[PDB]
Amino acid sequence: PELPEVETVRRELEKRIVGQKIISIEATYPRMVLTGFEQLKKELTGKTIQGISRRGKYLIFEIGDDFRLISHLRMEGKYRLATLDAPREKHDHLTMKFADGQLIYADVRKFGTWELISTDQVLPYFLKKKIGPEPTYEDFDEKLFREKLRKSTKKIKPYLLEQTLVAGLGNIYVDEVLWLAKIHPEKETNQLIESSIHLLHDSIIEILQKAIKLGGSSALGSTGKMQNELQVYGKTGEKCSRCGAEIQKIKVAGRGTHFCPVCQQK
DNA sequence: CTCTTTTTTCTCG
DNA sequence: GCGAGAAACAAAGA
Ligand SMILES: O=c1[nH]c(S)nc2[nH]cnc12
Repeated sequence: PELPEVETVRRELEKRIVGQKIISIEATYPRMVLTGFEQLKKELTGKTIQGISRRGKYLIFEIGDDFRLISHLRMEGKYRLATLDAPREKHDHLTMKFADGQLIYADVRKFGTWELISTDQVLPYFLKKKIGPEPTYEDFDEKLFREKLRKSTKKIKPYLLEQTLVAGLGNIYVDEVLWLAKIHPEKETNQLIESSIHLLHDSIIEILQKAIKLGGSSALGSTGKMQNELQVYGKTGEKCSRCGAEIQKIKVAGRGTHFCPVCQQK
């Protein structure tokens, strides 16, 4: 999941589980609770979910006044709301049981994580990760963006994927953003001119906000419609609608990369 | 059979 | 520090 999918999930969870008391917490895979499963179980049980927030691709459960549960879904994490008599499925790892249902976390690849953090430790937590600003006109300052790009010789695609320039892009939407802004994914950032940087900046906010509005690209968060709007990602060999040009796939710093070479030259 | 594909952290050199 | 890319892991596919 990338930011739009994670934001979709956050909204669905906000509608359903906020206000509910955690009756118990059970795990078949406690290793994904990085801060310690017994501790999390002991602290959160009996507490009421007060809210759900998000920061980049991180979910933040506000549980009680003093605790935050930071969940990351990584590559394949999925939440679903189920009745209490629901059977366990093969890649279900964690369950948060309420009086009238349960929240189950599943993850085929077991990459996803849970971290129990104090409320006053949430900002330090994200500072330590050097998470960049949220992809909004209010938070995503073009000038800071411009300066970070000029001071770096990194390739633009892997630099955007680092979460430090701006939070929330993953492989899908970075490919889409660079196509939209007509920038080659291997372009060194200190080579970008001001006008490209401006378009890139606006593109990042436009693509992500549109994907959020369409419910993301597609068990919560599975009814998204952004996958019909994708111009390049996963469309290797198809047309760019540029006079017969086709989408190429390459590897960039180990990641599959879809782009239109005709439109995205260095 | 083998190897490659599909977020963040970590290791290498 | 760098930057690339394998590994945490599973499953599918070539
Ligand atoms: O069909 C098109 N062909 C080309 S070469 N460029 C375009 N820009 C928008 N549509 C087109």
